[PDB]
Parts: sequence; C-alpha cells; structure tokens
Amino acid sequence: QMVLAPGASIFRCRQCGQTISRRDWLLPMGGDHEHVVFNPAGMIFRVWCFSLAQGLRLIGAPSGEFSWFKGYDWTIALCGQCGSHLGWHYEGGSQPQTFFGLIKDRLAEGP
Ligand SMILES: O=C1CC[C@H](n2c3ccccc3c3ccccc32)C(=O)N1
Ligand SMILES: [Zn+2]
Repeated sequence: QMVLAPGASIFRCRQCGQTISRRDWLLPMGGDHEHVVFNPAGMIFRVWCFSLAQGLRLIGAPSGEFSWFKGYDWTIALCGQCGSHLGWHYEGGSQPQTFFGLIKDRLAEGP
C-alpha cells in the first residue's frame, strides 16, 4: 500500500507544528503570492499571501500605518500554539476582503 495524497500541501508552524494554511489558498495579490517588503526600520521580509489561514492569534487593533497592501489594515499574527511571529492579517479591502501575509520561512510544508 501507499498513501496517495499531496506531499507539500499543508503549511505548519516550523517551531511547533500547528496547522496554519494550505497551498490551495495561495493568493496572487498584485499578481504574485510572494512580496519582498520593508518596514519603517528597514527590515526586509519575504511574505507569502494566503486567502485563508487557521491556528493564528491576532494581537491588537488593526492599523493602516506603513501597510504593504493598498486599502488593507494589518494586525500582527502569532502562532496561536507557540506564540512565534508568523506574519500579519489584512482586512478592510476588497477582492478579497481579508487575507494573510505570512513569513514563508517560518512555515514547514508537508502532507
Ligand atoms: O503591512 C505592514 C505590516 C506591519 C509592518 N511593520 C512592522 C513589521 C515588523 C516590525 C515592526 C513593524 C512596524 C512598525 C510600524 C508600522 C508598520 C510595521 C509594515 O511595515 N507594514
Ligand atoms: Zn507555532
């Protein structure tokens, strides 16, 4: 027997294994799921956009300050299990209304 199922379709927190998202939810915001972005202190992040995610904990009220995505406010997204910073939740825009910009290098891909 073999298991017949995708090998790299689920994204989990690299630190604790919490289920976070799926390859099926990758979202090409501005024509690419991948964005290389800088914050006000010059830190460069590599963000992957997903339409849906789970297992996160969103901290604080939304902010538009230095938002990387036009029309969206952001909230910090932690791993709800281990508290690792996994990226940001975006809300208040359109097509879609909400989505997640996740730090790709803090996720592990698997079956
Ligand atoms: O869309 C976004 C998400 C937040 C991000 N970002 C940081 C990301 C990491 C650490 C600090 C900050 C920070 C502080 C003030 C305003 C935005 C900030 C940013 O630039 N844009
Ligand atoms: Zn975690």
